[PDB]
Formats: sequence, C-alpha cells, structure tokens
Amino acid sequence: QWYSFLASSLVTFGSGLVVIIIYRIVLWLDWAGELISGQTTTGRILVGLVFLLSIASLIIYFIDASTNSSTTQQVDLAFNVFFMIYFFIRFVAANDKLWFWVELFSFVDYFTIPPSFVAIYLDRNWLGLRFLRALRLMSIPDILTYLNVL
Repeated sequence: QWYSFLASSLVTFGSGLVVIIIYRIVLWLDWAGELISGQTTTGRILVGLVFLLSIASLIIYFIDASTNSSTTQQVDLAFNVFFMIYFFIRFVAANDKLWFWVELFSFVDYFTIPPSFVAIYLDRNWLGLRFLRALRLMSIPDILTYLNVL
C-alpha cells in the first residue's frame, strides 16, 4: 500500500527526468501552443473543463474518503485520461521541458494518474493523493478573468 501505489508515480517522475536529461545530453553532447493560450475560445474552454473536472474528481475523492471495480473508479479513470491528454498537450506546447516538468500541476498529475491506473488495475480502494487535484482550484483567477467578472 505504502509502496505499491506511490512506486508508479515515482517511476513515472524518474522516467520523465531521465528522458529530459537524455534529450539535453543529445542536444549538448504548434497547435498545442494555440490550445494553451489566454482569451482564445479553445484555451478558455479547455481550462474551464479541466477545472470543473478537477472539482468533480475532488468531490468523488470526498465521497470515497467518507465511505471508508467501482463505477466511481471508472469515472475517475475517465477524468484521469482527460487530464493526462491535457498533460501531453501542454507538454508539447511547452517551450522547454526541464523547467516545465517541475511545475506544480506536473507533480499534481504525477501523484494521482499513475496511482489511479495501478489501483484500478489491481481493483483496490486506495485513497491515493487525489486531494492534490484541489491545487487545480488555483486556476480560478484566470477563469474569472476569462469570464470578465473580475
């Protein structure tokens, strides 16, 4: 439990760091850019959808915690799939990789998506680090900026 699920997140983070190091060593020794933007309709819609789905994932995490495979596990899997798709979109949209890989939302995704996949594969009810999804609430000020209420 302690190392059965966190190992997936640690392995994914280490593999990403190794890939970035290899890319930098090789160097030394786009549409996604439009997708992640400001007032653009696609960017605003994507950010809002990600934020509301993060709220939904947090809520189902509250439900799981208060009730301490399940259908809610499959819904969380769909949310994780959408979030990891957005992860690759913003990754290829990023100008650099080493600086991008250390961002807060990167760790947020690392500590929840691989553990969720492993738990669903093993059909276990591990609580996981889904509460880090609440960090996505920090995207609220931009969304309101897009909504002009601010």
